Amino acid sequence: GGGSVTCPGGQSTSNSQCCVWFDVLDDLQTNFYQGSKCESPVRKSLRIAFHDAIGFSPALTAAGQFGGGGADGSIIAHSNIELAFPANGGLTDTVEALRAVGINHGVSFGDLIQFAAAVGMSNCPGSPRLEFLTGRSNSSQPSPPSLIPGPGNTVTAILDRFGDAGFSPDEVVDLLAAHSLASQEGLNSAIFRSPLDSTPQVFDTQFYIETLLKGTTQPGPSLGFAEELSPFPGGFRIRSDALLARDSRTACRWQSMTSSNEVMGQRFRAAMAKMSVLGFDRNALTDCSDVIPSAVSNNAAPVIPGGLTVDDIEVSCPSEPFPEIATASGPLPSLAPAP
Ligand code: HEM
Ligand SMILES: *[C@@H]1O[C@H](CO)[C@@H](O)[C@H](O)[C@H]1NC(C)=O
Ligand SMILES: *[C@@H]1O[C@H](CO)[C@@H](O)[C@H](O)[C@@H]1O
Ligand SMILES: *[C@H]1O[C@H](CO)[C@@H](O)[C@H](O)[C@@H]1O
Ligand SMILES: [Ca+2]
Ligand SMILES: [Ca+2]
Repeated sequence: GGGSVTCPGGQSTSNSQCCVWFDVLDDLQTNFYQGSKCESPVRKSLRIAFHDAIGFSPALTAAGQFGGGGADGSIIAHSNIELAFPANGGLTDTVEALRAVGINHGVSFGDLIQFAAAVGMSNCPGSPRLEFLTGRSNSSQPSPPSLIPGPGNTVTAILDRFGDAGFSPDEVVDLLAAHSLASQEGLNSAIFRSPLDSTPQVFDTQFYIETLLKGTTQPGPSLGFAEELSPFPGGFRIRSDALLARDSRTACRWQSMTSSNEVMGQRFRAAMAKMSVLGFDRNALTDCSDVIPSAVSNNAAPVIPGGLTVDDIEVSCPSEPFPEIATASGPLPSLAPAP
């Protein structure tokens, strides 16, 4: 009930509580995203959205311990503690930028983190319009350690961690679609911002396709932590991604994610919707999704690049034949570092 309202700025929204977010939106797009760009800040933001929310463990709670508050913005309010975690390196600068936006505009760290991620993705072509709820308390307790899955973890360990959090193997695969807009800076400092897929600025299925290709080249002088050979020069491949793409428990869902950008988009949206509210009752929050702008549509079709073919794909789903995917001519492409 209530009805649509008009904000002070003339914008139309579903609830009055959404109005303050239009100010944050202008701030982020203007400053943080340096003109609504899809570069490092967007990737850092998405990474932070995950690392804040994932600090939620029903298992710890069942053992009589604090299991973490989930998407409570603890990674910021307790950055001194959480940024010490193995998986939270290279986030400090982004955390400080977000801390200031939240403090000034007066929005909670929890809400802001999920907001920034949704807004950031709208700057990258092909991205779906993520759900955005507001109303998370700004208060939090530091996240317990060892709750973030690591690149060197076995699939069994990764599935267990996510399972505890509330995600099925299929959902973990869906969640990894975020690596379609990713690079690494801390695994191998020798090759700064080496992309995970051939399109670090396009939310597409390229990540799922290329991760299944045979690893043939080494991007840098030496291998970094949890690094595997990749298919293209300049490209990077995380061990956990390589394993998940080929493990019988996740192989078919991963393969199903290669030919359809639309299917990928909603799967990621649904999985993200659940992650963004870990540690909260979504019914206690307010839906402000209409604040999130739409992104440019991706008209490029999925493809096996560089002259490689299905024969270069290490098909891991025994029950389904690899989908029909276009191929290309020209040589093997050299991937430039993500912007
Ligand atoms: C299942 C396990 C997952 C593992 C082991 C994992 C691991 C990693 C690692 C080691 C990096 C490189 C960090 C660096 O050295 O700069 C990375 C990057 C990234 N990850 Fe994941 N990740 C996982 C899931 C996710 C999820 C669920 C999301 C968000 C919805 C996400 C979003 C990102 C983004 C956007 C980057 C790129 C950062 C950049 O370009 O700066 N990841 N991830
Ligand atoms: C949220 O908490 C931080 C300290 O953890 C504080 O600096 C900030 O002003 C708070 N934000 C709001 C909206 O009260
Ligand atoms: C991709 O394109 C190349 C060159 O046309 C073929 O060799 C391959 O079979 C696939 O069609
Ligand atoms: C091919 O060229 C790109 C830059 O255009 C590099 O990033 C890659 O490592 C390889 O030298
Ligand atoms: Ca948290
Ligand atoms: Ca991509």
